[PDB]
Amino acid sequence: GFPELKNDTFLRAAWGEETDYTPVWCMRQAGRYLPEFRETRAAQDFFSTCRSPEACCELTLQPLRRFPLDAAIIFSDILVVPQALGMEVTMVPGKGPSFPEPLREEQDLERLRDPEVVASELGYVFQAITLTRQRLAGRVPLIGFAGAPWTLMTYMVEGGGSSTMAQAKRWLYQRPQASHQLLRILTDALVPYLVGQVVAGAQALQLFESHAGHLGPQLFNKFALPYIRDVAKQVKARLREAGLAPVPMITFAKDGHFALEELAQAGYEVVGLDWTVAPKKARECVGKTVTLQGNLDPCALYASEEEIGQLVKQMLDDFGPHRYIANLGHGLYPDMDPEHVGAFVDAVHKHSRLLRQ
Amino acid sequence: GFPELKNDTFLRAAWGEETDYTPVWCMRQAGRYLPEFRETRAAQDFFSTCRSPEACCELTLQPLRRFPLDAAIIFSDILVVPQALGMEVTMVPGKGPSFPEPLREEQDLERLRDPEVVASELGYVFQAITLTRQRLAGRVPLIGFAGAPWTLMTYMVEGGGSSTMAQAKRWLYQRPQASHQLLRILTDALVPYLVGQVVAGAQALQLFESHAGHLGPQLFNKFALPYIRDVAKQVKARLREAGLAPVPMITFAKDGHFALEELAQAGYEVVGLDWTVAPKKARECVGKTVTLQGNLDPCALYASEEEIGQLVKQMLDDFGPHRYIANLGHGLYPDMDPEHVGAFVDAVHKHSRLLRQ
Repeated sequence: GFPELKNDTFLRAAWGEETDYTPVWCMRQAGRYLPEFRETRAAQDFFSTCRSPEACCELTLQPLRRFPLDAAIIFSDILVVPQALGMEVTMVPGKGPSFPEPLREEQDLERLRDPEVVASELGYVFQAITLTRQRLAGRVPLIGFAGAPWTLMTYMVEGGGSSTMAQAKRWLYQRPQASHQLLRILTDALVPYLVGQVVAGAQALQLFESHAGHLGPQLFNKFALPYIRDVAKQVKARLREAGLAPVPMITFAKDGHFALEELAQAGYEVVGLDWTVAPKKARECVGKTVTLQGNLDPCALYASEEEIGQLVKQMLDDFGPHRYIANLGHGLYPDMDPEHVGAFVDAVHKHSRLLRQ
Repeated sequence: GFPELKNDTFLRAAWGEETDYTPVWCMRQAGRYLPEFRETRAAQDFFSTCRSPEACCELTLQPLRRFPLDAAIIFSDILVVPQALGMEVTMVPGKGPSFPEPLREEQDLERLRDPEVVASELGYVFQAITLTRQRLAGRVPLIGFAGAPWTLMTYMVEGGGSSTMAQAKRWLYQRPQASHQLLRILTDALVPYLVGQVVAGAQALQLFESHAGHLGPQLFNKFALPYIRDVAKQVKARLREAGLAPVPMITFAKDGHFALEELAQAGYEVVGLDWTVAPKKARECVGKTVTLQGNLDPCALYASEEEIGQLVKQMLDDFGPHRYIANLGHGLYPDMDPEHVGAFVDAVHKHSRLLRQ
């Protein structure tokens, strides 16, 4: 019972269909690079201006007021899942995302909630999704999301960011059983969470495996890939059994060049790419079935609007007009110019039409 | 006038020749994972126990006393070059490597020394190399090293580590001219420094492009690759003109999967690989001319000695007995077990012989 979708270009491209132009959106489009974002977020702490449906809806809508983006992504945080699982977060302005008491011993898994009860703990996200879907009034599709099991595990074990994931990877090598146990707990929580996002109104889903690069092919296929496959399989099944139509699912593995081939067979309609993988080579790895997403170096936006136009033109030529959704290789950075983001969006639309006409 | 080399396996493998077994060494073999390393380094600050020839020689020799490594690498720091260029470092125990006053404006380049005078500022490194070469008494070859121009630039602009290199990459996009100027200054300083290391006794050289991954193919070919090529070209030329025999040169580009093909044509005998690139695929990218180096996930050493043996066996099978030097995909970590490092070394020797016999 939601408004009928007016612009569905992003969805058609996601399913592999031909479109009049290439649809585009930006990871972190609702982010600190927007002055209005900082003001709204300054209402209260992170997990308060995030637990408010109206606040998330407003943040989600802000970028769409500045740029004709072909999709909106619900504003939230990947860390909401580990939190709903029972872990305490202490979001500070300096460090940012942080778990003061990380998982380090196998025994630490005992403090986690049964993954079956996580969806009920994340009701505020569902409310924000329904509210945003209503307010968007069918302008463009609404993307729902969550972090992949491995990536969520790294935050839970490391306690935050890391340039090596040494503690998390030590778990994989020294505690393989406990690692699989944690990864399964995360999977069993993500499935009902993602299904709930669609029930609440999400029209597409993206699984963020932001810390894929720290693993090599072998560890990835052993600890990340199985669960990435399981998420898509179980979400699709539960949606069908509930009488709902499955939505297109995207798998983004940052620094996951080595896993592109497996990811194209993981049960996702779209495979997101970071900027280090050449578009043509990515096309080779994935095949001709799946849709590819993104890829411009987010830092490319520091260049002039004219230079951004040329970089976008070159990117579109490599990807080709078929099975492609434009985006950056990673999320927008806090110090980027909103005007340069607009130039990126406008360039994709302009050149994608010229590439067709 | 140095001792004649007894075990030259690493050098023969470096030039592409067949060997009785696969030679092996570890990046950071002289590192905090060794108790004896912490004690020696605790003599004074970083740039004091580093400016002492006897101290560096001792640190270089420590790992060789524990393991039958096929090469030794002089103990030093990649940051010695920017320092010799005129930048002040404030090495603290918490943060580690740091420039309190980083380069941020083009005008900041004016405080740097003429690259022609850098080698004279790095005499202590040359003294340590000669001393180590003498004390090694020809047991195994001595590797000299330096950081690549782009990687050195990131430290100079960022002021230290970074997960995005946003400031350094902003220089590439907004200040392309100043970026090329800085990269050229770094190249003109590295050449005489590396040549001096060989004159002092280095038998091989490795250029560390540790921050290659932050750049995509386009930026890499524009700002990193040209200078990487220039270093090898000019070092070889200066060595020949001085009557010395050029030494085998290694190019290590961490997270540089996208540049393996160009790197194999950059004028280096060896191309070092991080653990995310599958050996067979790396072989495809580089060709059949160059020698490949390393690759085991340093974190693999957290696994049991028996498991490490199996992981090593699998790695050697993928690489094959020809044109290969075993090593890790990156430097050893501070919390790793010296006994596990020994197991890595022993496994390479054992399995490489079985792979031949």
